[PDB]
Amino acid sequence: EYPTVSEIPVGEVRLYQIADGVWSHIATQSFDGAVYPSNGLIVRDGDELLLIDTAWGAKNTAALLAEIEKQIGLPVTRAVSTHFHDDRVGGVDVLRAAGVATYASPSTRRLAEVEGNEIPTHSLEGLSSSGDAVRFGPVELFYPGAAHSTDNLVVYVPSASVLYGGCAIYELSRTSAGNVADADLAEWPTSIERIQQHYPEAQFVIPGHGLPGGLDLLKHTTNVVKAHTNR
Ligand SMILES: C=CCCn1cc(C)nc1C(=O)O
Ligand SMILES: [Zn+2]
Ligand SMILES: [Zn+2]
Repeated sequence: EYPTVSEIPVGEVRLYQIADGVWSHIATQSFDGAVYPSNGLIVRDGDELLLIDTAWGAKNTAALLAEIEKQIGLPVTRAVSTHFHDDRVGGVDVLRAAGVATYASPSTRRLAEVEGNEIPTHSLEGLSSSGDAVRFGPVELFYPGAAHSTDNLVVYVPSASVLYGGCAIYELSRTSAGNVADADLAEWPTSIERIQQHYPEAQFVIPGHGLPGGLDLLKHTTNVVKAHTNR
């Protein structure tokens, strides 16, 4: 079964095999007085691994690398952060010290700098406009437009029809928007629609936090977001 928040002490990381050569990583972290789970992705990239997002902090990200070495045994050589918040770049300095080349879009790198968060080394070109997509090893990177944040990316693994939605996608059980300080509530439903249009055959959809599901997570997130706009 998919690991849940109460099963992972802060500082430990679980790996979950989704398909051949595709894993999610699950960690936990405190935020505003509570502990939350958080998802990232690992994809086999030939003899190497591509990492999508840190495990939300330096300690968790170190545990992530150790679990990968123990369970998979291939080197993590590149990482992509899908926006500038700490559950996505927190741990970049550990990745860099371990030998991982870290990447994000120019906007994400800039917003991380403005926020005082860790900054991926390398800029991803070709993602500056809504609807832009680029290839990056075994995945496609997609910028759907502003949603959870103005810079948020999603990631598709064609070999397995896996869609990693990041924090722009909510889990089914999450019924309130919660913290949306950096969100663009007006654009978020439109951005979700671009994800739907671009990946209509996604069979496994991973939210930024919580249990994976299917394409139903997209309408579910629009429902939550629009309900927040009404009142
Ligand atoms: C779900 C957790 C509560 C709010 N939150 C904190 C962080 C790092 N990320 C989020 C988010 O909503 O994406
Ligand atoms: Zn975020
Ligand atoms: Zn988040």
